[PDB]
Amino acid sequence: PRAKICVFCGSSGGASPAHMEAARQLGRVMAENNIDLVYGGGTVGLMGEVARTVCSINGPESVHGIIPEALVRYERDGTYQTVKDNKQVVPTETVYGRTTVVKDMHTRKKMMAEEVISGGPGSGFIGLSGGYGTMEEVFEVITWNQLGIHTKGICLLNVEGYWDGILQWINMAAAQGFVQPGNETIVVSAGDAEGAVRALREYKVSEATFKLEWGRQ
Amino acid sequence: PRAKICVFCGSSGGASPAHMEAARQLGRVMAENNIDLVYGGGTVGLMGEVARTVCSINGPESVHGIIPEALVRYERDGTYQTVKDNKQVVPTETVYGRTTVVKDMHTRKKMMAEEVISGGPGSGFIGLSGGYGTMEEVFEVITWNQLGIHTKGICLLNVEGYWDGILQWINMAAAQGFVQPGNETIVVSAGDAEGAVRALREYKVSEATFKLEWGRQ
Ligand SMILES: O=P(O)(O)OC[C@H]1O[C@@H](O)[C@H](O)[C@@H]1O
Ligand SMILES: O=P(O)(O)OC[C@H]1O[C@@H](O)[C@H](O)[C@@H]1O
Repeated sequence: PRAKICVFCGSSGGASPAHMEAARQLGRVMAENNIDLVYGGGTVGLMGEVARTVCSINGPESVHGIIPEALVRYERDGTYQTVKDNKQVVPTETVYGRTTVVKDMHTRKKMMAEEVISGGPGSGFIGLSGGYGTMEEVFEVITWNQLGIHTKGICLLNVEGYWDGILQWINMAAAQGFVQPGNETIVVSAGDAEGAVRALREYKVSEATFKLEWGRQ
Repeated sequence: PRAKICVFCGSSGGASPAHMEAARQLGRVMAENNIDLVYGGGTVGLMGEVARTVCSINGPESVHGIIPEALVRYERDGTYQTVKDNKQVVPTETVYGRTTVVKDMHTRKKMMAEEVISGGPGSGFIGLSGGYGTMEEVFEVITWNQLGIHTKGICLLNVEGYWDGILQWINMAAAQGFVQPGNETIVVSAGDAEGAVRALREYKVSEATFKLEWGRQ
């Protein structure tokens, strides 16, 4: 079973080019380690960038985008050149990998989650630069890890201190005890693609609990 | 139709007592303005505190907690003294208001959301101090406002700069353009209960879009 990484990132490119560049780099690194890509479909923004790179290196089979019905096209144009049997028009499979269309956002998130959880070793979630959506997804899979629904790691790829505020809040929450001891390590951060992939590889859920309650066992 | 406020906050009390005190104050303020409370049920932490206060001032009818089946008790003890017809044991209704038990977390969030959306004027969501759950909920209803699923405001109640990191990240995201112009005002913040309630009252979704595209219309 190959390793799969779900990369939550923005639908927009971002002001500083370092975000797009980070998308490209993460793409290359994931592609070299034979890591298959799970992302929320589309051809725009950091998502489309990572998809484009990973697919460009390891072919369509290495990328699986999952798009809600509402974001589906019904005409062929530009980056959307591959048609489904139900006449749905979807991102060009040879450039952005395979694309599965689902009815709802809920089943979408659930499906990406599933595809990551069932993935091989080193599987996990990476949070690249994005807005409210990517954040919501990140904290969602965080909550799911917290509920013992999965055992995969979650790593924020910090481009020029973009996630600094969030790490800061995590610190504040662990300090005030709202994030219980042992849960602070659910999320890690990295400054580069290799760091993020390594983070997902070396992650073990029971690590923090081991540290906190082994001298206590 | 009365005004309903959903207050997302931690299941733990927090280190600094200012959090608990803030729960109490928000409770009092909401109760005085005849604002009915929607919260995720339970008797523990800031949630239980706000519930306890609001209910103590305006009776059980003013508080509606919504609890997943998994957090339900089946024996009577302490703060859980009221039994349902299906023998489920639930928070004492006279102290923590009414409690509706639902099967799943999804339908739970959906239901709280529904109860807020259908509420009167001044209805909205308040994010008091909490961990990964409250954050996930906040960014969730943010995403929903962003998707035009509701028109209610979202306000973070900032106790001693607890939400500072998050506001900071929002600033960074709006700066890098990941939070599109006009969406930065989806979430506001306040230093006190009155400020939060006033924020929810005076909120209008179309405010920012009005500002950005009226000289452009
Ligand atoms: O930049 P944001 O809005 O945070 O994320 C954009 C994408 O992130 C996905 O989850 C959404 O369903 C949307 O397609
Ligand atoms: O302190 P956190 O974990 O963020 O929030 C605790 C509560 O927040 C609710 O949404 C949960 O379902 C949980 O009952």
